[PDB]
Amino acid sequence: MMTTIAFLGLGNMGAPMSANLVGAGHVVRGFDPAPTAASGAAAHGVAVFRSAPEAVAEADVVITMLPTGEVVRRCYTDVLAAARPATLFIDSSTISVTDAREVHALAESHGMLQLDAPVSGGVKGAAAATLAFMVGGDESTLRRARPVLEPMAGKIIHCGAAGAGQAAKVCNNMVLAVQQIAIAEAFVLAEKLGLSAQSLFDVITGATGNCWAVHTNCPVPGPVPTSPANNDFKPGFSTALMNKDLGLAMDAVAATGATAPLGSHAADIYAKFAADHADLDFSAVIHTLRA
Amino acid sequence: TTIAFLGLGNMGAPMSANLVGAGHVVRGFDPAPTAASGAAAHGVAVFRSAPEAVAEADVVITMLPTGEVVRRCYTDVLAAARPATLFIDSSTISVTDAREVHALAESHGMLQLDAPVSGGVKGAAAATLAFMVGGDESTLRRARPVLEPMAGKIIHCGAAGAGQAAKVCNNMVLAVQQIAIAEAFVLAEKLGLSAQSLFDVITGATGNCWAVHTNCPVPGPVPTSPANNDFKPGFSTALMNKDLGLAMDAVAATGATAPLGSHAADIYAKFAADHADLDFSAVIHTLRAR
Ligand SMILES: NC(=O)c1ccc[n+]([C@@H]2O[C@H](COP(=O)([O-])OP(=O)(O)OC[C@H]3O[C@@H](n4cnc5c(N)ncnc54)[C@H](O)[C@@H]3O)[C@@H](O)[C@H]2O)c1
Ligand SMILES: NC(=O)c1ccc[n+]([C@@H]2O[C@H](COP(=O)([O-])OP(=O)(O)OC[C@H]3O[C@@H](n4cnc5c(N)ncnc54)[C@H](O)[C@@H]3O)[C@@H](O)[C@H]2O)c1
Ligand SMILES: C[C@@H](CCC(=O)O)C(=O)O
Repeated sequence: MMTTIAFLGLGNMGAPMSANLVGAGHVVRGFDPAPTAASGAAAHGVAVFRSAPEAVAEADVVITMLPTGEVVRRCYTDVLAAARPATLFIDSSTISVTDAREVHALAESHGMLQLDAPVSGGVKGAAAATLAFMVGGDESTLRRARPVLEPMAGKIIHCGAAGAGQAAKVCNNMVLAVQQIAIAEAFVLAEKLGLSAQSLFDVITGATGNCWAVHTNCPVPGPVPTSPANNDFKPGFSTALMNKDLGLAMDAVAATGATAPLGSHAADIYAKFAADHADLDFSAVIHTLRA
Repeated sequence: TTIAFLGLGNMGAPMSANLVGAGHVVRGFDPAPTAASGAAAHGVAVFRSAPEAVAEADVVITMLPTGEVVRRCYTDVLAAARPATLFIDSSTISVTDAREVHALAESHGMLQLDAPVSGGVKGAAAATLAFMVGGDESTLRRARPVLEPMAGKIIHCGAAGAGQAAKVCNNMVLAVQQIAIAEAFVLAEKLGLSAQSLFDVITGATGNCWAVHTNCPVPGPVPTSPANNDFKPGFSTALMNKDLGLAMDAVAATGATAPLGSHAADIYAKFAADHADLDFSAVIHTLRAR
């Protein structure tokens, strides 16, 4: 065994992430207050503990993979004094840039190294060890973190100072939401103009409007058989998750005083769509555009 | 092949020169003397009226500003044309006007394509224009030898109107992507994320598109992008505003819902009132107006 890693949050992402660490030869000290999550992690080789302070107590690294910034803040407030001095904390939760910098500052005030390393790839990315880690913090701290991150990761990219990981991801996902609606709008307009879906696909994908939202995640069935449109809009990337990321994008915009017209319009659209269609893929927003 | 070329402006001139360069007999007409003179300089036999230029032609190409002008041109010249003369409209006009002129042309025993272009004056001179073609496939096959000399890319979009539909749908997406990318870069700046960091991430992730990887609206990440060169077009706000207007005509006509597309249209219409002469990526610096 190489490093002793505490993992806090063994959910849909945390469990397959923790399993890959166990496979790579690490001792993984898990905690999750949902007992079903803890059991599933235990089955794949994680040492499950009674409380989060117990898990972090004998750990060289501490990964958190949690729902929100409020949960990360409270987790940190609980566990930081329990951890040994100069333990490496890695938050791979998707939280706000304001929260990330608060919890980063908190971790350093307790004498701990701290990175924000939010991920893209979903549960499939998590299990196959192909997640993109977008890291913020010190360059030396990331260098120390790499042997832990590499067995979970397809790509590791340093974004800047603390919170830059969260900033990088939330800017990209804001763009992605806008693209996904914009592509849906185009396909529906083509439909009404008598332009075939296959033809619009071939044009856009060979021209300047090409992007992942069309080439991989095509919102009409046919042109890309692997896309969610061909499987009843089963995620994939859920509307619930995109709505959450767009909430954090709107938080970032509100915090900075920025102006993002189309990003905010996309946030308003997905917020309404999430109310009734949270369980569908975010490409399904196309359904709002048909009378 | 003898070719009538009607509209010898910024696009029509270099296109016609390329056809002369490929061994075609190009007959021309433009109501601007400077346009006609400069066309005559590179081998086009200019004529005093459009019906005159059309008379001895196997093919008739229009590169004109609007649908009203293409419609009027067609009615001025269709009687002067021989039967089975191939008409190609490379003007960018609405899908409604495109299908109207197609029907009108084929009623006179002509073969007609809509075939608008992407690539600008740069692509027109270099002969790398992307023709997106609506019409019959056998009519496109006949058109290929004429199109090849002006084109780097030729794509059959469908029946009459599909060419105009395909272009306007893609450029609507482009306008939205260009603004979305510009929002991402100023949000990143205010969050203390460098331009180069944001560029590296987005270009290797789901958000990647031409609007960032080639037309990056901040200077540095892509040295050749207009942002590094006082926002010299490139692809102007004036022309993007022109293409979005046509998208809104299409949305109005079909009764389509296109909120982001329509929002991009409003932004660029307002932006074109101040900065029509700048590249459409310059929209980044008019965001604080909203
Ligand atoms: N699933 C995806 O598609 C996806 C993709 C990218 C990013 N993310 C992000 O990853 C994060 C987690 O995602 P998930 O799908 O695993 O969420 P999840 O709800 O499945 O898992 C979160 C887990 O954290 C546990 N938890 C709560 N408080 C805790 C504490 N104090 N200590 C230890 N554990 C605690 C919960 O019981 C739960 O099991 C989220 O922030 C999400 O935005 C998810
Ligand atoms: N310039 C570009 O970057 C570009 C790129 C792609 C497509 N387009 C499209 O191509 C079309 C024309 O582009 P342009 O840049 O050459 O415009 P332009 O204004 O430079 O040229 C149009 C020419 O047509 C002439 N004209 C007007 N009425 C006429 C008639 N009845 N018969 C013959 N000629 C007539 C005008 O005098 C003018 O010289 C437009 O619809 C535009 O949207 C332009
Ligand atoms: C558009 C056509 C011709 C290209 C060219 O002439 O360079 C082709 O690519 O097949």
